[PDB]
Amino acid sequence: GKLPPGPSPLPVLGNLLQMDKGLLRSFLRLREKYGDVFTVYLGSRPVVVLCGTDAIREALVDQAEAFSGRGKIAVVDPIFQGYGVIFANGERWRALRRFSLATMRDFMGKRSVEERIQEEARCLVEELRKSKGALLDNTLLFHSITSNIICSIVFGKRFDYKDPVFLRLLDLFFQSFSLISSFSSQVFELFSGFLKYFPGTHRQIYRNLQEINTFIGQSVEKHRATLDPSNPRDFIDVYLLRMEKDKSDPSSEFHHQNLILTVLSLFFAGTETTSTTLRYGFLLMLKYPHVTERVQKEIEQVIGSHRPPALDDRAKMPYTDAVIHEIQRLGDLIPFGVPHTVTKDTQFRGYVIPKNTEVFPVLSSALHDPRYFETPNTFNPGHFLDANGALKRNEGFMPFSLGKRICLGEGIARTELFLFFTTILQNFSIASPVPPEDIDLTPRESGVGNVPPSYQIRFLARH
Ligand code: HEM
Ligand SMILES: OC[C@H]1O[C@H](O[C@H]2[C@H](O)[C@@H](O)[C@H](OCCCCCC3CCCCC3)O[C@@H]2CO)[C@H](O)[C@@H](O)[C@@H]1O
Ligand SMILES: CCOC(=O)C1=C(COCCN)NC(C)=C(C(=O)OC)[C@H]1c1ccccc1Cl
Ligand SMILES: CCOC(=O)C1=C(COCCN)NC(C)=C(C(=O)OC)[C@H]1c1ccccc1Cl
Repeated sequence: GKLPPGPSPLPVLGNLLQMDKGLLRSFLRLREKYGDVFTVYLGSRPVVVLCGTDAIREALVDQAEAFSGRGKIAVVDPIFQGYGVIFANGERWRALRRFSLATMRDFMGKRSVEERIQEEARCLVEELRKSKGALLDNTLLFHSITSNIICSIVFGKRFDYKDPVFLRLLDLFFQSFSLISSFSSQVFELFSGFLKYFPGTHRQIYRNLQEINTFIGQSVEKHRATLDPSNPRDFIDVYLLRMEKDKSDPSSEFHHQNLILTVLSLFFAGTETTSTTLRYGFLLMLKYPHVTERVQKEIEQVIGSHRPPALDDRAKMPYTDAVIHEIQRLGDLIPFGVPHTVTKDTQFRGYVIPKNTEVFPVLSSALHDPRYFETPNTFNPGHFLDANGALKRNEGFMPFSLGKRICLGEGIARTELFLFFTTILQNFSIASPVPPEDIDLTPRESGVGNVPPSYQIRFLARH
């Protein structure tokens, strides 16, 4: 009728009995029948699925405001309750977002995000030197360094990598991601009005997250008791000042609740995905030693062996830059996008999408678009190099998404990827027990997060 066309749904279950192995391949078969915009019933509610670069741009870019709503994730909603950037809607979201930009684009205290990442990179190198070339799983370290960048921005400090209190909270935090992406939580996302009365992963997510909130909560009180309003140290200080100022407005959103959850929001948006992109990139660098060998020769040409890599070096390193883009593209770590909603009844391609309908923008269908990518299932830095060896970007490259919800941390993310990759490869070459030809790139869990398989790697200190 009005909604976009899609397969006919059963009553309670919607189109689930007809869905899968992987949702991505179902969406992909459904696109083959119904085209680039279609309706699927994942449970009783309808979801509009945007496939292809085009549909996604028309929605999120041309009718941006309409498509700037955030879809609820019920597994973590009883913790978040729509606080924090990545979870907020309407005026709360606008204000939280403008404030974060007005804030994190101002690094109150004196040291920049870039300098902090360079410092984390130095600490990483020294720590990896201690391994002496022994086989390791880099999961823990890569979680630790990206957490550390958020800790630095929000709490004004980093943690040592063997800090066992930090590691205990870190284990809890990232276990909450393994759990949110489990079947038991998928089923929960569909039947939460019922299963919330039973035992399950949701009770474990809740407890793990509330335990982290407790420590965030204690850090806020410590910041307040130690505050110098003339020299804010970090995000929390700046936010505490803004609470006072707006103290006389009860339409103001700048309260204690919003602060704990926004902080936990930033860890949640800012760590796992970046960490996993790093872990994926090093899997590709083992798989293709010639690429890693060329990135090293670019590092030596432009940077040298001595001084630390800096962000201005990127513009002079189009090859390494193209390798990073291509790790993000092939890596495809958020394949279905993060769910949106429409904020009003919305006309779109002759269809009507009623307010608050959920919408999935399937970024994967853009990252693999054969219009923009000659060989989409194969690792190829060439995708982002022109005939003169300079970097090119095209409209298929939308790993951070688009429009009003575009990744708030994009520039930080790319700085992390750039400085972590080059400062590591400047100092270490790499070797694994599995030869390149036997290395498998196929995601071990292809859900909302597309996880690379576990592997072991050596970091061999250079010259
Ligand atoms: C490789 C790393 C990252 C990738 C690929 C990534 C990608 C994304 C994507 C796809 C979204 C969804 C946008 C949408 O709703 O359409 C997102 C949202 C977001 N990202 Fe990132 N992100 C990354 C790292 C970060 C970092 C380092 C931060 C900084 C803390 C960050 C902060 C956020 C925030 C706050 C949102 C929610 C924005 C909103 O709803 O307004 N992300 N990110
Ligand atoms: O007696 C004082 C104790 O406190 C010290 O450190 C604090 C630090 O000062 C304090 O900054 C820290 O709080 C961190 C709170 C939030 C943790 C956030 C994230 C960490 C990892 C990824 C997501 C969660 O917790 C530690 C303990 O609560 C140390 O933890 C202990 O060595 C010591 O015993
Ligand atoms: C078969 C289940 O897929 C869904 O319908 C989802 C949905 C379904 O909710 C539909 C709400 N109208 N929501 C979420 C949150 C998803 C997710 O795993 O985040 C935890 C996705 C999702 C869940 C499991 C596996 C893949 C995806 Cl994309
Ligand atoms: C909507 C809040 O969820 C997030 O913020 C998440 C994010 C937020 O950070 C993403 C990058 N900005 N990252 C990851 C990894 C998620 C995940 O489930 O991994 C298991 C997701 C997530 C991504 C897509 C769909 C559902 C979820 Cl729970």
